[PDB]
This record gives sequence, C-alpha cells and structure tokens, in this order.
Amino acid sequence: NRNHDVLSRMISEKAALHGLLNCLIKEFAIPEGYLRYEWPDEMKGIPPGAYFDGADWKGIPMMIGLPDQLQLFVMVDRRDTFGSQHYLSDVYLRQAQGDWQCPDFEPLVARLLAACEHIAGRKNPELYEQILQSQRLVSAIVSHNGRQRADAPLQHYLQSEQGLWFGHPSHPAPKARLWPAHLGQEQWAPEFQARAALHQFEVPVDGLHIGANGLTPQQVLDGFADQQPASPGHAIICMHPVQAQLFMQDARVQQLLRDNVIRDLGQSGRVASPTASIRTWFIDDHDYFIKGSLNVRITNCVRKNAWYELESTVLIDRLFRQLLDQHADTLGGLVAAAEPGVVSWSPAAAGELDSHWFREQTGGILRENFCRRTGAERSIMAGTLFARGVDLQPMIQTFLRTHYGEALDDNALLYWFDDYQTRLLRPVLSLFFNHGVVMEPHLQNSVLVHQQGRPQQVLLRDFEGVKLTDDLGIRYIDDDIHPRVRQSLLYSREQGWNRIMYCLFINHLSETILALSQGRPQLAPLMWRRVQQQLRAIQGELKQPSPELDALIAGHPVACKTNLKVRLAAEADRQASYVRLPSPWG
Amino acid sequence: RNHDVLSRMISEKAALHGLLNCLIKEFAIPEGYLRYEWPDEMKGIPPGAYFDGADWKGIPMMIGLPDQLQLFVMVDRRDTFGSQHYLSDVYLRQAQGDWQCPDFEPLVARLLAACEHIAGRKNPELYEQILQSQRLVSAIVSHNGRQRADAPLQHYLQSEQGLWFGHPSHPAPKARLWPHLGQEQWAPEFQARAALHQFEVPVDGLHIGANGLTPQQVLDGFADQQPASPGHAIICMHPVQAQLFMQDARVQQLLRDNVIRDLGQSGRVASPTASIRTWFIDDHDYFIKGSLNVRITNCVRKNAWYELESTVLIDRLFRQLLDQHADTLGGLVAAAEPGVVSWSPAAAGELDSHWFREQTGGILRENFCRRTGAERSIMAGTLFARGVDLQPMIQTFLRTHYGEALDDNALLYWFDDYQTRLLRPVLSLFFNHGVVMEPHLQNSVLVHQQGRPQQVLLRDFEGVKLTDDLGIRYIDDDIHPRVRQSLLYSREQGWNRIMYCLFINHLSETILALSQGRPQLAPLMWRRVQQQLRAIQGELKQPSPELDALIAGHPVACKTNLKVRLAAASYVRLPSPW
Ligand SMILES: Nc1ncnc2c1ncn2[C@@H]1O[C@H](COP(=O)(O)OP(=O)(O)OP(=O)(O)O)[C@@H](O)[C@H]1O
Ligand SMILES: Nc1ncnc2c1ncn2[C@@H]1O[C@H](COP(=O)(O)OP(=O)(O)OP(=O)(O)O)[C@@H](O)[C@H]1O
Ligand SMILES: NCCNC(=O)C[C@](O)(CC(=O)O)C(=O)O
Ligand SMILES: [Mg+2]
Ligand SMILES: [Mg+2]
Repeated sequence: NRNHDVLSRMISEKAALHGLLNCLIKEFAIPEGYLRYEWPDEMKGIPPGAYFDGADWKGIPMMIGLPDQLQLFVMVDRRDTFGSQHYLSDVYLRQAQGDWQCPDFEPLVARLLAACEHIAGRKNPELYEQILQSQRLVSAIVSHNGRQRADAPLQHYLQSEQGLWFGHPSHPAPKARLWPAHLGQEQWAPEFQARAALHQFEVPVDGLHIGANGLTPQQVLDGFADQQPASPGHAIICMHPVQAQLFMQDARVQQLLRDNVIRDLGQSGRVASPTASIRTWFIDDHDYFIKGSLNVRITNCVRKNAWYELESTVLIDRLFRQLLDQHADTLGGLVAAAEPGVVSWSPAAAGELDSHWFREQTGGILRENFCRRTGAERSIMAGTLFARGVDLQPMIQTFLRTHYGEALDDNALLYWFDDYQTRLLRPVLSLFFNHGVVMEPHLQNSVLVHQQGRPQQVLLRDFEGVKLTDDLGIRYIDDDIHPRVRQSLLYSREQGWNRIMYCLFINHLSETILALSQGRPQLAPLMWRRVQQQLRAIQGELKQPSPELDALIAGHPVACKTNLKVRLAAEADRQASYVRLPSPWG
Repeated sequence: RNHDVLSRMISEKAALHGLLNCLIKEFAIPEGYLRYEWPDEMKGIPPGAYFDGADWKGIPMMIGLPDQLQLFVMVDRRDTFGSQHYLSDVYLRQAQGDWQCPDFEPLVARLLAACEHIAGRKNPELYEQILQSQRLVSAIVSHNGRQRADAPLQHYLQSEQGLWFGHPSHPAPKARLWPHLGQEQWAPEFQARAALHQFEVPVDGLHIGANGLTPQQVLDGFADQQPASPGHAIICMHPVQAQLFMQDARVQQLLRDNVIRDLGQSGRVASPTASIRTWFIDDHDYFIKGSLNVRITNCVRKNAWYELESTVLIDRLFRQLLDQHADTLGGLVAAAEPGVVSWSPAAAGELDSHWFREQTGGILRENFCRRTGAERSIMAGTLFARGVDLQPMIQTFLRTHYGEALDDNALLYWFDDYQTRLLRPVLSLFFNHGVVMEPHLQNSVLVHQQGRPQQVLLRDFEGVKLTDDLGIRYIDDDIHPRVRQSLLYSREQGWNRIMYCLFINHLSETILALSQGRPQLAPLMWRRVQQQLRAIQGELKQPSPELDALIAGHPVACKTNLKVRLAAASYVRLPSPW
C-alpha cells in the first residue's frame, strides 16, 4: 500500500511511454529518417548511470532529431528496422541550446506529441487527454493485479484475455474506452476480471434478422439468451449493458418502450466476462462467445457492427466452412473460430435508415467457443502471450522455462519460434494467394493452442475484418448480394497485401521475436532469417502466383499501419494510415 | 564509445565509491547523519536512478551534511560498518534546490568541503591527490582491459599487481607523487620490473641485523656480493630512492671522494608489489623491502633506524614463540624477516647517521611462495577487490574452483573457514602474548587448496607492536630506549588497531565481496564471527575482557583515513553488527 501506489504508477508510466515511443519510432523516426544509433557529442544533463553500468554501455544509444530543434536520447538493446527494441534507459530530451533533461511523464508526453503534431501540421488535444487517461487506467490495473505470479495471465484462456494489462503495445492510448464516464470503467474491464449479466430486451419476432449456418434460427437465439421469458410472438435479445444505455438515449427507442412494443428487461441475461476486445463476452463452458455492438471508440475505431457487416459475417462463415471442407489442401493447415449465428432487430415497418440504425445497435454475433475443442488451459491469446507482466518483463520467458523444466538455450528458442511462425504464416498466406481471402492476423485475432508450452495451432478469428480480393476472393460470393455488402467485403489485391504484411510481420511476428529475444538480441536476425526461409517454402506450396511474396523475400519495404499518425491527419488523408519500414533482411 | 571514456568512467565510479565509504564510516554513521529513507521531494532524481521497471533498486540512503547539503544514493543493504554496494549515481541537493547529479570533480569538491566543515581542518593538497588518484586508476583500467576480470586471483604476483583501485575506504588510494620518473616504470599495476639500484659501500659503515643467517648471508640475499672489493659490500635500493639519495650533498661528497661507488641499475631484476617499495623475485628466497621517500596512502614509505632495529627483534620474537609456545599461537602462519641492512659513514654524527640509515635501509622478507605456492597464494586485498569490470573477483574465482555456482551454505562455509584462520592467530597473539599484529587486507595472504582456505599468512613486522602490560616484557633491558619506544603500544591502542583491522578493514570487506547479490548473507556471516569469537575466547590462556565486551555487542573502533589525511590516527566507533 501507498508504496504500492507509487510503484504501480511508475510501472504504468514506463509502459505507456514505451508504447508512445514505439509509435514515434515506427511511424515518424524510421520512415522519415530521423533516427541515429549514435552518442550525442555533448552529454551534459544525462547522468552516467543512464547509459553506463559500471563496466560497459547499457546497450546502444538511439538519437532522434525532431522539428523545433528537439532531440531525444534513449538507450536500446538493439538496432531494428521495424522499431522493435527494449528501452534500457529513461528518455532524455534536449531543446535547441539547452542541456539534456529527463521530464516527468505528462510533460514528456506533451512534448513528444507536440513534436508529432508539428510533423503533421495538426494538433489533437483529444488524443493527448486519451494518452493520460489510458495511463491512469493502467496504473489502476497494475495496482489491482499485483497479487499473482507475473506470468499467471498465460495459464488459462480467460486469464489471457483479462491479462493484457498494457494493451496494444504500439498505440498511444491502448486503454482509452470512450463511453460516458458515469457508466464507470472497472465494471467493464477484463483487467479487473469484470463480470456482468448482459442487458436484455424483449422484441417481436417480426423484426428479427437472423443469420445461421448449420444452426436453426431458434438455436442462434438460444445461443445469446435463454428464450423462456419471451411471450408468444417475441424473442429475447442481449446487449452490452453500456450499449443498452447508449441505445436507450434514442427517441426511436424511447418511443418503442413507451408504446410497449419492446420491453427493457434490465441486466437479466447470461453472466459473462468481457474479453480483451471489450464487446465480446466469454462464458466458461458455453458453446459461444457473444459479440455485440458497442458504439464507442476503442483504439482506432468505433466498435459497432454495421448492418452490411452483420450480413457479410454470415457469408464469410459460409465461405470458410466450404474452404475447410473442400479445399483443405490449399489452406495451409487453417484453424479458425467459426461465426455460425448472427442476430439483429429492427421494427418491421421502419424505413431503411431507421432499420439500419436499429440493426447496428442490436447486432449480435455468435463465435464458436474454441475452448470446448482446444482446452482452457491450452489456449492463450497471442497479444498476452507476447506481452509484459505487471513487473514489465515478457511473460513468455518464465512460461516456457516452467513448461520446459529448464532455461531455454538459443536452439530451444529458435525451434519454438520456428514452430510458432510456420503455424501463423502458412494458413494466412495460403488463404490470401490461393483464394484471395484477406485475414487480419494481428495479435488479438490470434490464439496459440499449445501442448506443454509447444505450439500446436495458431487459431485465427474475427470474420468481420475479413476481406476478399477484387481479382480472386470476391468471386466466391453470390451475384445477388446487396451492393453495399459487396462493397464492404471488397479489397484490392494491393490493399489486402498491405494489411497482411503489417499484421503478420510488424504487429505480430515482430512482437513475437522481441518477446522471445529479450536479453538475447542476437537471436532476432536468426529468427527473421527463419521467417525468410519459411516464406520461400510456402511460396513453393502455393497454387497461384505470388509476386508480392517475391518482392518481400527480396527485401523490399514492409507496409506498417499507423496508430498515432492517423489521429493527427485529416480523416480525408488516406496516405497517413500507412508508412513503409525497411525489410528485416535484404 | 571509446575504451578511454569507459576507463575514465570506471575510475570515477571506483574513486567515488571509495570516498563515499570514508564519508559514511568516518562521519555519517558515528555522528548520526545517516537515514535509510526516501526524500519527501524527488525532483531532479530521474526514475531510472531508483526504479528498475518492477521494483525499487535497493534501499534509499540519505545523509544530512553541513550548510543545508543533502546526499541521496541507493544501496543494497543497511550496514553498521558502512559496507554496502551502491546501486545508483550520487545525487546532491542544497538549500532550496532540486536534486542534482554533478560530474566527478564538482562532486568530489562538494563532498570534501562538507567533510572539511565537519572536521574543522583542511589539507590543501588533498583535493588534487583525489583527482590524481582517479586519473591513475583510469590509466590502470585502460592498460589492464584484455584479461579475464579474475586473472589477478590466479597467481601470487598477479594478485599483488592486480589491486587496481587500492585501499577501498581511502580518499586517494592511488595518489603517488614521484620526484620526471614516470608512474608506469614503478607501478605494480603496470606489471613493472626493474633492476635494483646498487652501491658499493665500505663494511665499517654497515649495520646488519640477522636471525638464523650470518651477516654475509643477509648481504647475499639483497645482492650478489662478488663485484665488491675487499673491505666492501654491495647494497641495493629502489631506483627512485637511489636518485633522491644521490641528490644529497653528503652523498655527492662520498662519491666524489670515492668512499662509496654508484653501480647503477645493476641489481636483481624484480617486480614491485602492492606496497610499491617491496620487491618480488620469483625463485629468490626473499622479497626485498627498501625505503622510499614518497607518500603512499597515509605514510611516507621510509623506515627509520629504530624501525630497522625493531624488525630484527620482532623476527627473533616470532622464532622464540614458535620454538616454545606454538600451542598458544592459534595456528599462526607468518612470513619471517630474518635480515636487515643499512649503511652510514663510520665517522658520521648522530643526525647524519640516522639520515643515511633510513635512506639505505633494507629488509629481507621470506619469499613464502617457496613453501605456500605461487598459484595458491593471494593477497587478501585483491582477493576481496573488484576487477576491471567493478565486479568482486572472488565470485568467479569461487565458481571456477567449486565447479558450480556456490549456494548459500557453500559461501557460509567458505567464509567460516576463512575468518577462523584470520581471527585465531591474531587474537591468540594479542591475548596470550601481548603481540599486536596489523592484520589489514594488504598484510594478509590467503593460502588456498583448490579455493578452500588453508591458512591466512600474516606479514609486515614493521607494523608489529608490543603491549605495555604483556608484550613489551619480551624486550631485553639492554635494548635502546628509542627501539623499545617504537615497539610500545598500550593494551588499549593494541586492541583498537586489532578491532579496526580485523572487523572493519578486513572481514567487512570479505563479507561485502562474498555477499554481492545476496545481502541477506551478511548478518549470517557476522553471526559466525560472533560464534567463533566465543570459541576462541575459550582457548585463551590469558584474561580477555576486551573480547567479552566485543562479543557482547559493544561498538567497534574504526580508523579514520580521510580525517588522517585531512589532518596531515584517530578512531571513531561503529555499532556492532550483532
Ligand atoms: N497488438 C494488437 N493489435 C491489434 N489490436 C489489439 C492488440 N492488442 C489489443 N488489441 C485490441 O483488440 C481489438 C482488436 O480489434 P478487432 O476489430 O480485431 O476486434 P473486434 O472485432 O472488436 O473483437 P473480436 O476479436 O472479439 O471480434 C481492439 O479493441 C484493440 O484495442
Ligand atoms: N585494505 C587495505 N588496508 C591497508 N593497506 C592497504 C589496503 N589496500 C591497499 N593497501 C596498501 O598496502 C600498503 C599497506 O601498508 P603497510 O605499511 O602495511 O605495508 P608496507 O610496510 O609499506 O609494505 P609490506 O607490506 O610490503 O612490508 C599501503 O601501500 C596501502 O596503500
Ligand atoms: N604501521 C602503519 C602502516 N599502515 C598503513 O599504512 C595502512 C593504512 O594506514 C590503511 C589502514 O590502516 O586502513 C594506509 O595508509 O594504507
Ligand atoms: Mg478481433
Ligand atoms: Mg604491509
């Protein structure tokens, strides 16, 4: 206590800062050539213990020269073309002709953001308050969770969803969840092991829109809510309780409640636990996750399911089922969580705009609870797998050492990594080049299934992000689908490849390698070399041309989605959503 | 980036740690200026100084100094003797200011001023001695960066050459002011070798002490006597002392008149040891110790006539005690000093005669490596020192010998064996015989068998004193009063030196070195000291009230090196570890 409060705070500040640094380095410093691995000519202001341990340098100096004559100095464990490194010192800043200084968290955040706002020519004070608000939540999170082993999040599936203490490791405000403050934060936060009874409404069956593959409409309904309380001619639907509050602000909803067309049944649904995506709920031993709309910003978008996404979910689920059934030999060993049921409600007499609004508000998706198959103690969300614990150390190190009974030598780490990366790259690249199916295989859409620590599967999830290429993938959907649903699913071959590149190498594998190679940066080139060899090998298996894979293998730059830059640039500035980072090889 | 900058930074950290040791032991602890507490206000202290990402980097230590000056540093342990590992840079704050981390020279200046204020006294040369000491350490680290950091522990002479940082609680451990002669040619830390300087002198001016050796054999131990003409002998000297010697008008006269002959650097090629003016020759029966008119740590390292005489008497006493009373000596291992030589003109007046004798003074020390083995014998100061990477060298030394990382019990058992072999002989000699050794780190040599402590050899008869109530009775009534005076300590003076040397200078450093990364082992080690003291007391043949009081947990005398140098040897008291 008290000492625990300062400590939790300092831990949250270091973690939040490291995420902000990640963004600065990946999105600005590297692509625009502001970064040098050099010592400042003058060090005044920087204390000897920042960079010298008594025998040797604490890693490699990193200097970033920014506008307004601002320079940043920090010590790092490695040079890395993707901006993946461990920071071995406090951040020092020097302004024009002043000395090096070490600012407190808020002033440091302010100055770094101001620098990026200068490069952008645009300020975003909302983002600034979100960075601070995210850090404050993380402080409460660390303070709440200082009880267990630092690697406890890796021991059970739900604990792995709950134990992403720090969130997206390269986002400026990973924990900012933008719903009315009076609704509270901790009540909804997997990081506080949140549980709640889902909110329920009773609605007339004539406004239901049910999508179902290998289930009856009634089984889809049952998957969300027990239908017993429903009167004849009605069904029960469920909703995030925050969403239900948002939903009921609307005049159209107020009118239906007043006219007794729908009934508000309160928080009377299944008691369930939010996962890391906040609006998807886990129930131990239920056949399904419940994914609902939440019309709120979390990281870089509003977490609502648009009507055409509710429609597209059904088609994509149907597609994956046919691919796994008839085309297993061109899917690279794909393991994916199905999304067999979708529900939404709108009043039957509603015009199109109101119908669409109602369907987005009430939209729900059933995802196969894979833990029934894979086992709760064998399944770990990959973001948490490659994350830092409450002690700010990669949790994977002790997880593996426990499972392997001993300290893993270089070979054991390389071998583990090889098993991990093949299971990720093969299904994704096979889907993309053979069938034009664009997954979004970032860390949160990926779940490691393991056997005594050893990788068996990388299960992939989230159909709502899945796209189909103009040249290959889009052929797989009917001619008679709504034009808007088609538009929703359609990506160019190039759009698809940019997303796959970022998700696979920068978001996912780069974090994999950084976590595994902590204390041993020399392993990173070797791991990336194994990736390059794996790509060459997958290319051999492919049934369709893969010129994109040629260029990547040949060392051409890799697309990197921005998380900070997008929030500074105009919404109309499409270019700011990506940058290019040098290849790990060449 | 450079090894030059790294070396400077290593030397500055070493030098500063040594200075903190003095501040904490000599001032902060006995005067109650020390608190293990966090400052209410941390502004200026960066997070990384005290916080590693998960926890605090040890324990905060605060010291309140004069004129509203405060010092902050993180340490690995609370320690009543002031023995801790420093885990952060030092931060200073004065008056209405923020915490600040000054460069080395500004830091030394501010800390020295504070100590000048607490002490009242000022030594104008000290500041420059501190800096010159740090600069030499920088050159030393720079030169010695190719070896395994624990190389100094592999061979006796390497242990003597490998005390890179010197006395660990001294403001200027490596301060040496040579008359245009260079540091490196005389520096053990640069593996220096030189032929000794030699003079042919007439035998009528010789003063030779000899025990178990003839006067001629003593002569032979210093120098091959073949080149000497009839009625003459060859003596040797430090080459630097030889140059200083010959700058004297009295000496130039004798040379001009051909009474003595300068034979140049024609003597034995030898290697200076850690003490600078004692030379080692592998394969020779003797070290050669000579006078040198240069200050090294606290003393100008020259030996006066009565000190030359007392060496002979002490050597004779140790032979008497071993011949007749070995069973009350506690397993004593000591390097004999069987020969002493000096020369002065036969005609000379007392004043001149004394000057010449001190100038030409020479002592033979038994080369114990002949019986203990060069690869088995390690000077204790180096054994418990930090290597060029500032890691305690004993950790890797022990690991290699035990074939594995030593667990807690292994360290504890090694320590127990070590401390018993130190404490027994020293306390037996003091209590049974009134003989006061000076068993500090440089006067002790571990003899080990595959790393297991066998004996702690003690040396340096010049340091040996005899108590007024017991030891001095071994001195015959026909001894010159000045020689008896040089030997005499009060029983209380004797005990304070023994206390300081055994527990604070020596075993505190032993424990600190062995227990890096494991501060919890310290009190356990200190508890074994206390148990061993009880055991030893039971063996004693004479009253030991002083030992009762020590076992009982009463304060321990600590010699003040910084104050000594500020003064240009008083004792403070430090709380018992038990
Ligand atoms: N490394 C990461 N990369 C991407 N998203 C991450 C990462 N770590 C945590 N997240 C979080 O996971 C969510 C990912 O968005 P995505 O659209 O893939 O999930 P969803 O559709 O909201 O939910 P589900 O995966 O349950 O369908 C976001 O809330 C994001 O903040
Ligand atoms: N921890 C230590 N305690 C005491 N002296 C030390 C220590 N470390 C290094 N020394 C050095 O060892 C010497 C100790 O002085 P002392 O008077 O015992 O030796 P000496 O008579 O000059 O030579 P010798 O020991 O060779 O006879 C000094 O040069 C001193 O700087
Ligand atoms: N006979 C006196 C000679 N003793 C020393 O010279 C030892 C010491 O005083 C150091 C010390 O005692 O800690 C020094 O100045 O290095
Ligand atoms: Mg997702
Ligand atoms: Mg000595």
